[PDB]
Amino acid sequence: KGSVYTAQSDVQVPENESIKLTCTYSGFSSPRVEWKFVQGSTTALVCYNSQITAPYADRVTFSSSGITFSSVTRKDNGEYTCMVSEEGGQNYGEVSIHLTVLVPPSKPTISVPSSVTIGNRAVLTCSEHDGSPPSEYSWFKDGISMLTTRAFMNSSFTIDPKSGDLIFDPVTAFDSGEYYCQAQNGYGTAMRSEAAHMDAVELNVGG
Ligand SMILES: [Mg+2]
Repeated sequence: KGSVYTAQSDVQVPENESIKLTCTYSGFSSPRVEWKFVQGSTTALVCYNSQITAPYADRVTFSSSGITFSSVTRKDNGEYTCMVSEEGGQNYGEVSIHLTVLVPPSKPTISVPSSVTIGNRAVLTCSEHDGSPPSEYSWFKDGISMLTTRAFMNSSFTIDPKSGDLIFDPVTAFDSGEYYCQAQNGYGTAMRSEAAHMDAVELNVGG
């Protein structure tokens, strides 16, 4: 019959740069090429009847071998599906391409409670929302990297690299110290946050 394929189904490209989403096909004579963009629940047509649609006409150019973006932004992340059909609908084929627009992580912020009551729970947060793909996190206490393997077994802590949560349950006097974190996503350079000190006392905090 007729096949439809792509050179790269997982495309990564820095923000603001040009990129061509390729879609090759063979076995067609009078093909109708269409493209759709899926992000979450939103479904938009980029190309209809071999023609770039209105909302994309200002930066997307059509060609029989794929669509070229003169520039992409983080808002373009998602999957693009190239749909090729022989005029009449007898022969059909399609191929999906996931686009990831690269953006290095921004300086993350941290939430470290100045005072916590020993025996209770304490969650220190670390995050940034600009990185693409999403950043992973790591923590430090008084300059020591908490995981390299734990920096010390003397604490009942847990760290979730994906959310960035540093969890102390229960918190002990030993957990008192200066903490800061860093975010990285394999692109650009890792960024560190500001440091913050946490004091662990014996009685209830907050009066
Ligand atoms: Mg913002």
